[PDB]
Amino acid sequence: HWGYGKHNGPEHWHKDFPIAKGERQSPVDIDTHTAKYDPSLKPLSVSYDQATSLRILNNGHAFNVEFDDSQDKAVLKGGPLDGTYRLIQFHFHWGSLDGQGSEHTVDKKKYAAELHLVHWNTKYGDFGKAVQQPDGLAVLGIFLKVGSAKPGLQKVVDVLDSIKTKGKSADFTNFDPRGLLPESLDYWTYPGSLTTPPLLECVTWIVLKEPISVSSEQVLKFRKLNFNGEGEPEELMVDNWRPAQPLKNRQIKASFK
Ligand SMILES: Cc1ccc2c(n1)SCc1cnn(-c3ccc(S(N)(=O)=O)cc3)c1-2
Ligand SMILES: [Zn+2]
Repeated sequence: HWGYGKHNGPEHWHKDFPIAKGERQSPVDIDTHTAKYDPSLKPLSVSYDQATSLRILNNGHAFNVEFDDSQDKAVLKGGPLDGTYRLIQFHFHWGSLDGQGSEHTVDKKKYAAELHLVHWNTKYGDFGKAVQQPDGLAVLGIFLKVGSAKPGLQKVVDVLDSIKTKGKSADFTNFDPRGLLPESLDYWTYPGSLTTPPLLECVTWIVLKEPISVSSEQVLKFRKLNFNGEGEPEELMVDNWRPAQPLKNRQIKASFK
């Protein structure tokens, strides 16, 4: 099965998922000088006040914080989007070292980690249908750098010991994802894909310019998670990121000058 090791990592994925070599794969390098301001883009609308978190799950690749997406409770709208996209889950990608971990890069700079808030277009009725459409998902990407702690991240960090291994989950209600956002909602946007198998080309990427800062202790706790199941030899969950893919026939747009 696919993963992030030498024998099953990103360079192997194309054998089971040929779209890995497609026309709109993610992540990409964001060349800041080549991205163009699009004055027609609208401010993002991030409406998370009624968000209902449910559960946190170690799925063997990352951990997902899952939300109730059976009503319009936490939605993303505006920006490059038409219509309403519901938050289904968030998760992170991160490195074994502070100098790597992000999936998108900025002028080839790698951040320590990257948060993905995953939303699906309500016109398609459910997430499974949405991923089959070119405008099915909107993923809000936020970079993490190591410095001061992020207070809004700590509740996530503290539950990780309870989901150390693949397949473990824990109740995770009443978590407010607003605490993971930076001050500014300035962003870059481009059409892309899921960054793990099945690599479907269904995502409008919205990547925030401003990173959030997390502490060395916070990211160290991410790196104590395991890819393996309980009762299996330990494989630390680190370096669960796909590298930058070719931009091909795409233009990255900026919401800001
Ligand atoms: C282990 C694992 C994780 C995720 C998925 C799957 N398996 S298989 C079914 C499915 C459908 N979408 N999707 C998803 C994949 C990637 C991103 S990201 N990283 O935000 O582009 C968001 C959602 C997954
Ligand atoms: Zn992701």
